[PDB]
Amino acid sequence: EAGITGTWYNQLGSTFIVTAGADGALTGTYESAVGNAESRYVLTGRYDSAPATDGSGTALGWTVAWKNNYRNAHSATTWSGQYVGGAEARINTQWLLTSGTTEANAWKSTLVGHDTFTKVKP
Amino acid sequence: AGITGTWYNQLGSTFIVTAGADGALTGTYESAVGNAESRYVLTGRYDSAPATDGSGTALGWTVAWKNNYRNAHSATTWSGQYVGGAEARINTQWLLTSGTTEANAWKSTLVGHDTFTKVK
Amino acid sequence: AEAGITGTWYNQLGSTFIVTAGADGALTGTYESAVGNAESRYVLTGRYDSAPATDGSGTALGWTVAWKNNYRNAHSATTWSGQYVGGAEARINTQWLLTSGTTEANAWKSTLVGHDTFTKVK
Amino acid sequence: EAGITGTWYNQLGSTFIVTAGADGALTGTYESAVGNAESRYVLTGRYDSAPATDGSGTALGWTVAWKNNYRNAHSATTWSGQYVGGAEARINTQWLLTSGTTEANAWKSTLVGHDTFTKVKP
Ligand SMILES: O=C(O)CCCC[C@H]1[C@H]2NC(=O)N[C@H]2C[S@@]1=O
Ligand SMILES: O=C(O)CCCC[C@H]1[C@H]2NC(=O)N[C@H]2C[S@@]1=O
Ligand SMILES: O=C(O)CCCC[C@@H]1SC[C@@H]2NC(=O)N[C@@H]21
Ligand SMILES: O=C(O)CCCC[C@@H]1SC[C@@H]2NC(=O)N[C@@H]21
Repeated sequence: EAGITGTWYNQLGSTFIVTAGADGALTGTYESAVGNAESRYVLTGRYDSAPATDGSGTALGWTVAWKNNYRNAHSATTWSGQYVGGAEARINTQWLLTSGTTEANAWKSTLVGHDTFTKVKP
Repeated sequence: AGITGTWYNQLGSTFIVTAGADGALTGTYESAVGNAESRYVLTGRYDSAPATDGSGTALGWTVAWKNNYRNAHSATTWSGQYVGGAEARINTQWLLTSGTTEANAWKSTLVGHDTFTKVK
Repeated sequence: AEAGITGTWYNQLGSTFIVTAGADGALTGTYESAVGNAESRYVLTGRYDSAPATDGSGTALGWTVAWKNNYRNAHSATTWSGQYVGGAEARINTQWLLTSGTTEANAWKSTLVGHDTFTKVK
Repeated sequence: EAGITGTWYNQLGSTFIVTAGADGALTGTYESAVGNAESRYVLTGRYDSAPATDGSGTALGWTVAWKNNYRNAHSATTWSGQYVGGAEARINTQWLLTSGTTEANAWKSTLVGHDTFTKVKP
């Protein structure tokens, strides 16, 4: 909720800096430790601003297009996942990284993986 | 943009989007299926300087399935590419994550693929 | 059993899937890809629901190819997970995961994801 | 032939018992700790029987159809991933669980997740 805003780090050492707005907006920057990336990229996404009463995770997702002032990878990643708060707060995601490709190469356009974000660098 | 406009997928969902000069996607999504009614806000990003060698334009966007009427406690992200020209298409794969208790997290996420066209 | 599975199938990429469905759930056959790091036929094995529902629902199944044969070794494996539907427009509708062997540093980009639809003609 | 051969457990406590044959076969049983499943199910799959020698993992995949003598969930899972040997040996996977569905429900036929296996008995 409010618990989402701030800096998060994944298992690769990437840095996810986000603000969760009152009704569901996510805005911030992403800096990847790997791949065809340097410095920060804009991200935007959405989260459930009124998660379930049973303490289920807070669903959210966000997108990075891998273009910034320094570099353009011609690709975009979406992370889809859920935030869980508490002493071991986490954002558990799966992601789809699509590169722009010709139609013939479209079958190999999309990588899939999973990132776990924590409040401390692993 | 190119990307800007009203799109429909194979399910009959409606994707109304505007592509900004800064790489932003903004608009609304209305799903023909699932735990959804009416329009939901979406935001996303696209490559605003794509390759000129015939490649598609990479993009993605998110919907959290809460609006003024309903809350599914879930979010879909679509990742894909825009292919322009006479019969422009957006081809995607998506991940739908539901918020879940710890016991149910293994089954939190559905995966699929949606193809969008501007044909009503 | 689901006798409708056994035979030759073709996907939208021009690949050929030749399979035998055993009475109690075995899939065995060969796969020839029209794309990627692949030449000639590769062994496949998998499983299917040999007593599917009779309400018109599909028959769940999946199979694996490791991309090594007598000609070539791509150091990768693909699994297709999907469902068979019979009738006049019989199809096997799948999603797949193609994992390459990688070093630990490159494991984040080990897996491609996509979808293939197999039909009895094309 | 085999590092891969053995009894493995994932983060859910599920048990994967596998034999890796000299030419690329995987056979064994799977018991899920979760879902519409009880006791053991047959699996088959394939792995790269001549992996790279540069420190890369060994690609593999396998399928379970969730029908056995006790229960039938009309579903199948495939795991695609790689085996990383040494200490601590691990098989890192992503999986697709497809249920047989009507055409109207096919959009929600397939779950996706990731399982990591080790030889450590919970
Ligand atoms: O190589 C590219 O096309 C851009 C960089 C992609 C970095 C990926 C990698 N970094 C990260 O923090 N999680 C994974 C998923 S993100 O697509
Ligand atoms: O490049 C490789 O590593 C081996 C060949 C992969 C071919 C892929 C491609 N061919 C096909 O019929 N469907 C898709 C998914 S399979 O992983
Ligand atoms: O059921 C839910 O949790 C919310 C609605 C989900 C609808 C999904 S999003 C992916 C797919 N494409 C669509 O247009 N609708 C379904
Ligand atoms: O519920 C079903 O349809 C059958 C059981 C599915 C269990 C899944 S397979 C992927 C994940 N890993 C496991 O060890 N169990 C769950």
